[PDB]
Amino acid sequence: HWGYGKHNGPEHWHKDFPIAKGERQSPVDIDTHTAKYDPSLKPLSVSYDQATSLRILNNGHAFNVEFDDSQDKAVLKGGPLDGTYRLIQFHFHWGSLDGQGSEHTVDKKKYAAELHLVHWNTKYGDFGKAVQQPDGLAVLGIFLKVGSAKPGLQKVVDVLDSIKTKGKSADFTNFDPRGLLPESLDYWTYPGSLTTPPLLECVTWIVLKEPISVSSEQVLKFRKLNFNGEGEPEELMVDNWRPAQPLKNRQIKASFK
Ligand SMILES: [Zn+2]
Repeated sequence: HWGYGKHNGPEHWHKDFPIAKGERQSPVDIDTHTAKYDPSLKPLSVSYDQATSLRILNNGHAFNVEFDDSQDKAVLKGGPLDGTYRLIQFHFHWGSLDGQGSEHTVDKKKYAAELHLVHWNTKYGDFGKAVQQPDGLAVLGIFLKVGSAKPGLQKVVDVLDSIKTKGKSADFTNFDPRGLLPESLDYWTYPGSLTTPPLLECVTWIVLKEPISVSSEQVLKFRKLNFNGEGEPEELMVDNWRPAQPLKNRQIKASFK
């Protein structure tokens, strides 16, 4: 019964998931004055031309746009990564107000929302085995600010009414996730965790420096989603973000000077 409410939010998660107080928890604050350029990094390779989206699902915590991950169709490689990571889903975290909603922060700045493109390392055969490994996942994180509309997000926004409540899903084929990326692929990277229970420490984070802009109308439609199931009291799906966690014995590396 974890969530983001008044009595089950992030500060309670440790009771059922003790790794919430672990050594490699996410998100973190990205201090641009201490992150160091790493010349050993590569450019990222984002290969989404063959991506096959399937479905969108309201899981009661966010919504996931799900992909066919049974072949190397949409993969992330390069950067800090060894091997090939397949896109399984993306989702967002967002606020009730434009001044909060992101999970990572940059010099303590909160963005309006954050996009997570979740990928798993093909050497481990399936997602569920990957999350048991320190290098099982690679999550591409992208900040959202409110400004101009993002055209490539509109198809997502216009299906949200069909998945208002927990447990609803809808067909979601032929969505191109390239329409969610900013121009630059400059990034910060560090080792961390899933940001929801079970909070497993299996993630290579790759957080893009350049945010994307979404419109106030787009964000407002996200804020009409519900945490609750149909026929239950309405609880708006807002403020579904975990705050920054202690960096501990980690370094954040930058791909750019
Ligand atoms: Zn996430």
